[PDB]
Amino acid sequence: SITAITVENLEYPAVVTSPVTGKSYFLGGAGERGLTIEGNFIKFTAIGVYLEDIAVASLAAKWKGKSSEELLETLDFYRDIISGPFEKLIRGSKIRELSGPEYSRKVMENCVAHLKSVGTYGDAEAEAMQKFAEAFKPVNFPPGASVFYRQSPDGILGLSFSPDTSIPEKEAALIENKAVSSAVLETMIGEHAVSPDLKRCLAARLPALLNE
Ligand SMILES: O=C1C[C@@H](c2ccccc2)Oc2cc(O)ccc21
Repeated sequence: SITAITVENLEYPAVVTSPVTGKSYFLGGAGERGLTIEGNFIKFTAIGVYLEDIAVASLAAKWKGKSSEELLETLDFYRDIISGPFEKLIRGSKIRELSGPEYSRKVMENCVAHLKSVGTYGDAEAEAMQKFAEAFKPVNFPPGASVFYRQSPDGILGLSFSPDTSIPEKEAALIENKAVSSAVLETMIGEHAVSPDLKRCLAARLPALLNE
């Protein structure tokens, strides 16, 4: 009984299948990001986090039979989602037009702070983050355009860009670095991600699947 979610007229299908991997994923949650200007929340993007179908069996061991309220306050639960042995697919769709460098600047900031935070920001991670930046330089995201982060459990982060919300056929780049590969999702649902919309969605939707 997995449903879809619409955010500012941007829809996130309940389930999806990738042309690049051939696996299928279910919508784990959705929400929105932006900037708070003069006390006002200014929306710029919508975010959807998908989990590989096999994430259920994996998470079932430790989190089956827990209330949504209980999962939401448990950090270890989100750590399993972030680093669990399955792919996570994040799709960010624009509400307001941002150039590749405009959008990527803040993402990279949050990722670098996290990486330095946990002591995993050496030359390799720096180089990987530069490659990350390099991939965004040639693109522009008008309203509706999307960015796809494919977090492979094998320590690789795949980057895709779409004129709209349909999954691209090929990936634009592969960031091969373990620490960086999970940094992006970390800044969305990790312990130091202020916005709880995504975290709450995960707590509210997962319990159902874990029980069957
Ligand atoms: O989904 C977004 C929006 C993006 C953003 C939005 C508006 C202006 C600059 C950057 O910031 C982010 C930073 C992150 O670590 C993760 C996700 C996002």
